[PDB]
Formats: sequence, C-alpha cells, structure tokens
Amino acid sequence: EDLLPLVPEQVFVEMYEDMARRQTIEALVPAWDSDIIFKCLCYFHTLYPGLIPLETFPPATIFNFKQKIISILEDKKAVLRGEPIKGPLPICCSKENYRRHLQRTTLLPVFMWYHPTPKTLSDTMQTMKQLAIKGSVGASHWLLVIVDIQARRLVYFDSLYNYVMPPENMKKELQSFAQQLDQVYPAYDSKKFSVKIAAKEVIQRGSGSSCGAWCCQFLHWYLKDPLTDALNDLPVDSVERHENLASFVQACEAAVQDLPELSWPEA
Ligand SMILES: *SCCNC(=O)CCNC(=O)[C@H](O)C(C)(C)COP(=O)(O)OP(=O)(O)OC[C@H]1O[C@@H](n2cnc3c(N)ncnc32)[C@H](O)[C@@H]1OP(=O)(O)O
Repeated sequence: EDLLPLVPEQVFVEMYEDMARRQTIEALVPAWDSDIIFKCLCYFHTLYPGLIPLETFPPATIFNFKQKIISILEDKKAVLRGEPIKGPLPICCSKENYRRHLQRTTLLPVFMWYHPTPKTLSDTMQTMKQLAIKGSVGASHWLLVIVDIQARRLVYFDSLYNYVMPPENMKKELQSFAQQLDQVYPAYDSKKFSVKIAAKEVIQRGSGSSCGAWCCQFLHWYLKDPLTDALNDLPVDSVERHENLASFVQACEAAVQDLPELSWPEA
C-alpha cells in the first residue's frame, strides 16, 4: 500500500490568502449605490461646470441608455435654440435650472446599472428593487458611459472589462450609436463621434463591490484629463489599487458631507 496524503483539519486553508485579500478589499471600498453616486456628481459639477449631474434614480440600463442619451441631446439642442424640451425631467431640479444645466453642459455622465439575468428595462428595475431590499449586490454591476459632447467622444468604462459583452461587441454597438448621434447632434465641421473602450483589462480585481467607486474615480480622472492614461498607470497589486481608491472615496464622502441632499447645484 501507499501512504495516504495528509488532509488538514482546516476546511478552508487553501483559500485563506485569496479570502483574506478579498475581505481586505471589500472593507476598503464598499458598494456605492445610486444616491451617493448622485451626490458625488453634484459635487463634481461644482468643480467642473461642464458636467451635468444626471440623476441615477432610476439609472439607465443596457436596454435604454441610448434612448436616454438621445432625449438629453435633443433637449440640449432645443434649449440652445429657445425651444421646448420633450425629454423626461429630473425630480431634484427645477425645470428652469435643468434648462440652464442643458445649456451649459459639455459632458454627460451616464451610469448604467446592469444584471446578467433581466432581459427588459422593467425586469432590470425589479431586480434592482429585490437586491436593495435584501441588502445584496449579487451579480449586479455599475457601468459608465461618458458622452463628451465637446470632443464628440463616447467613453465606455467597465471595471470588470467584459462583464456585459466582449469589448469588440460593445465597440460595434457604440459605433453604430455614434453615427446615429452624428445625425441627432450634428457637428458644424462634420467631425464624427468616436468611441473609446476604456479598460483593456479587469480593473477591480479582487472586489465584488467597488464598481460604483471605480466609475466615479475614472470619471474624475477623465475630468482632470480627457486623454487620461490613468488605467495604465495603476499599481499591479489589487489591494494597493483599492487602498488608493479608498483614499478617493474618503475624500469624496467628506466633500459631500455638508452639501445639500436631493437637489441640483445651480448651473
Ligand atoms: S460593484 C459590483 C460589481 N459586481 C461584480 O463584481 C459581480 C461579481 N460576481 C458575484 O459577485 C457573484 O455573482 C456572486 C458572489 C456569486 C454573487 O452571488 P449571486 O450570483 O447569487 O448574486 P445574484 O445577483 O444572482 O442574487 C443574489 C441574491 O439576490 C437575490 N435575487 C434577487 N433577485 C434576483 C434576480 N432577479 N436574479 C438573481 N438573484 C436574485 C437572490 O435570491 C440572492 O439571495 P441571497 O439570499 O443573497 O442568496
């Protein structure tokens, strides 16, 4: 016979290292939901007046984000010509202040909430409600589509790289959308909307909860520099990545602490 291998009396020991790293990471950067994201955007507007703090309640989804962007751009086009707006209105903003934001904006920060299971807008909202009630993130995810109007650039940011679909499939969908926007919101010089898929690799490695904060951090990097290469200059170590992100979150949460709730800043 052969000597049986030793089986340790510790069920989970083989995973300790990975479990420990994840626990540390989840603790450093917990989930950012719709409400704190909105506050952060309001705050970002005070720093960068070009950013319109679009409401995240309810957020866009993969089923309606294009229609949502088109409604907004059509309304901005209308405001600039003294025409009436036709799109759905914000709940925390007066109609007049909203028109002022539309006139002034050069950048739409479009957060999209996503879950693999729902197959309609309505079912996505239902899934969102169930998860909120049980206090669970689950397989849900935040994505950011930046509509840079001034540069005519659509920037898609997935901190999980390919959670919704392969990057080339999203590139295709967004490239078709970009040519639609060329007709909807035409440029004088005929410059075409271009598309950027921001992440070449998984950004939030080791976390199931840091997506919201990652979206906001990338947005802030983009606001600092619309050609930011920050994603390429990240620490290789995932814990270190989230340590820096934790510093961002802390700074943001401090900055909005005494800012007014449920109301847009003046344009
Ligand atoms: S910032 C967020 C970034 N997102 C990610 O990183 C995604 C990473 N993937 C995961 O975290 C995994 O999906 C794991 C760890 C397995 C999460 O577990 P689940 O796959 O079970 O998560 P679910 O979304 O499937 O749901 C979990 C709980 O929520 C309930 N639930 C409600 N509603 C739905 C719908 N419409 N589809 C699935 N589940 C759903 C479930 O009953 C479940 O309840 P629990 O009591 O928490 O098990």
